This record gives sequence, C-alpha cells and structure tokens, in this order.
Amino acid sequence: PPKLTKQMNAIIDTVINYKDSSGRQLSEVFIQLPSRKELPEYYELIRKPVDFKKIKERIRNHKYRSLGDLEKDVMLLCHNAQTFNLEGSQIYEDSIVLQSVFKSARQKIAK
Ligand SMILES: O=c1nc2n(c3cccc(Cl)c13)-c1cc(C3CCNCC3)ccc1C21CCCCC1
Ligand SMILES: [Zn+2]
Repeated sequence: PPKLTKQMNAIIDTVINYKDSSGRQLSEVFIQLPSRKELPEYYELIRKPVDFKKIKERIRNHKYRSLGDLEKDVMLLCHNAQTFNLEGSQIYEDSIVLQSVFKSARQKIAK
C-alpha cells in the first residue's frame, strides 16, 4: 500500500484498538451503523451517517486525499454519535474520548 494509506490505516487502527483503563474498547459500538431498516430514526436525524467500517473502506479505496479529510470523517462520526445519543451517556462520552485519541494517534503516526 502507498505511504499515506499505511499512515491512515495505522491511525484508524490505533483509534479502533484504544481501550480505557478498565480494558474496554471504546470503538466497539461505532464499528457498524444499525441498518436503515432496523433504526430508521437514526437516519431521520443524522444527515451523513458514517461508521469505522466506512472510514476503513474510504482509506482502503484511496478516497481521502489528506489526513485532514480523514479527520473530517472521524469528527463527523463523533458528531453523529453526540447528536443521536443522550448527553452524558457512555456512548456520547466515548465519542468525545475517541476524538482526542484520533488527534493523538494522528500526531504520533504522521509526525
Ligand atoms: O451514533 C451512533 N449510535 C449508535 N451506533 C453507531 C454505530 C456506528 C457509528 C455511530 Cl456514530 C453510531 C449503533 C450501532 C449499533 C450496532 C448495529 C450493528 N449491530 C451491532 C450494534 C447499535 C446501536 C447503535 C447506536 C447507539 C445506541 C442507540 C442506537 C444507535
Ligand atoms: Zn490500492
């Protein structure tokens, strides 16, 4: 794979694998969106749905021109989680932590 592809895969794999001090993998709920037929209410509220599987697809298929474009999709995923899920819920808080994990992984891997 090209250098940018390896860097993006390392960044997103770091985010997906991140665990809190209890050993819980925070990305678990964000890997795969519920289907439109099972939870249409999600798609009525969230204009541009995205999950980590879709971000991995966009890295795999060379859709992100820059790390800024990848960051935009990660921040969109976290924005969608905060929009749909209750403030203070574990999912909402986890999405805030993952925004920080992404920024840290990006700085470490891309230098
Ligand atoms: O914003 C999200 N809220 C949610 N999800 C998400 C999945 C991927 C990305 C995002 Cl950004 C989300 C999400 C994902 C699931 C999966 C669907 C596939 N089978 C395993 C479970 C179930 C439920 C959800 C919520 C959280 C709980 C309330 C319903 C919606
Ligand atoms: Zn390729």
